[PDB]
Amino acid sequence: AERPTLPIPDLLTTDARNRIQLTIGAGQSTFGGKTATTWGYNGNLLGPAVKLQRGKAVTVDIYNQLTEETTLHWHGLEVPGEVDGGPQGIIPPGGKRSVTLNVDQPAATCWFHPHQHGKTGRQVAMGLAGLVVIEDDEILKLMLPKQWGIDDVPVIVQDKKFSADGQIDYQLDVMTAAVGWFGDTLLTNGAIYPQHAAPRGWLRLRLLNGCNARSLNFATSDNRPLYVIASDGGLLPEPVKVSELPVLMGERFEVLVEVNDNKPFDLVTLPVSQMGMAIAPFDKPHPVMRIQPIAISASGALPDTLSSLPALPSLEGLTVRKLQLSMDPMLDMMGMQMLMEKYGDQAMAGMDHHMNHGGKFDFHHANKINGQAFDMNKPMFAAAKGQYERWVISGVGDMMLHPFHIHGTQFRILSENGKPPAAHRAGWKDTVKVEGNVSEVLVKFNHDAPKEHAYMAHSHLLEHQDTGMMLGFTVG
Ligand SMILES: [Cu+2]
Ligand SMILES: [Cu+2]
Ligand SMILES: [Cu+2]
Ligand SMILES: [O]
Ligand SMILES: [O]
Repeated sequence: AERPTLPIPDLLTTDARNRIQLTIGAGQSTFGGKTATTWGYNGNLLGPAVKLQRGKAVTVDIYNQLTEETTLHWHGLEVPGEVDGGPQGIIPPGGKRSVTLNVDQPAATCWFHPHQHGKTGRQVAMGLAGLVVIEDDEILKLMLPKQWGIDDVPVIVQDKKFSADGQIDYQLDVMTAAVGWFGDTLLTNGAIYPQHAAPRGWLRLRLLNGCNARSLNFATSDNRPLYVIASDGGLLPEPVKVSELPVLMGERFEVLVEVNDNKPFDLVTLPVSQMGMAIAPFDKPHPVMRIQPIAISASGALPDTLSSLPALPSLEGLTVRKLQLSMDPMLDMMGMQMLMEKYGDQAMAGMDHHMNHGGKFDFHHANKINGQAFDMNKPMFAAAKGQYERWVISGVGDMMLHPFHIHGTQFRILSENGKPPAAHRAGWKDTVKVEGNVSEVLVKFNHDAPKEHAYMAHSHLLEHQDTGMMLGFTVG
């Protein structure tokens, strides 16, 4: 059989009432010929791409048609806590919540997903994620590839695992609370190994790692380069040529890749050095999608300069906040031993060379920041508004991967896990790697967040977030 075409999320803009309608619901999808119950926004799986313009407000009406509570967070969008959709932003089953978003940041590819307390990993795994395309006046002047679904395409890459009956097999248990939920099946906008027909010239891919716990590393099957033009929070100052592109959970990058007649190639993900993630079929480069060249000229450009990136300021006198991540040693060892028992030595490939004792030992609050598992009732601190701060995030104490995300901001990385950031990671970011070492980021919050609707800061390894590796903080 030929490959299926890459599904393209609809690009949604406002109605005359200036509203966008999102319905959250359950439906059915098919994977490898077997039906599965899945959840989607405005459909059975995944979601549309909401298009937003800097300096314009839009109202979003969000209808929860699930039979359980959910929330909707705009990952990467800088909005007041009241509309951020963290775990306090409950939408009752059968209810509706509306938010007005006043977009106040540069062009970027952001995304949106649930943030239900303790259940974010399951609700993402069941299918909920969508995209956000922010435009501004500056980016349109660059004449980048811009035909949605033709030469400008979103690529949401996610793994799943399924039980023998075809259903999604999600469990938050000691092993996945330790290593994360991951699977053996890779989806690209919900489809298994699709093809995308692209015109000759430049193809723009808006890459999102939407996996719960798996890190990815994109490359091409014939080693043509990727030109990074944008990170989580928008354009880089100039393109950065790379041969491979590591992407942590929740991160976005936009790249341009050349398309030449008669020479199809795959986008692939290369094996990563993360516990559990190099079990077959991920022990080898894994195709993500086939790019099928079409002998029609693509009009987009790769300009020499993309945007202005301001200088880091002086760090002297800035507030320094320390965030110590931690895992329970006993439960980390128990979860890792179950992984090893299940899959054997392959569960550590690529890495560097039973009774009930009560609630004190419960893995649901095993992961912590500054000695506390997430307490929705107690923001850990009150950050300054409109002031730069230096947040220092330490993973010393364990060797698991912690992609650390801070709501409410796009920051600058000063140190990523003990090294200055790579050039394509030196612009606007909302995620920073922490693994065995220490990161430092320069953040500023332009909007208020009160105790009742606090901003979150957390690991975006969802099973760790859900089992306590998150804090709340207020601004203003
Ligand atoms: Cu976020
Ligand atoms: Cu997020
Ligand atoms: Cu979040
Ligand atoms: O997020
Ligand atoms: O998140």
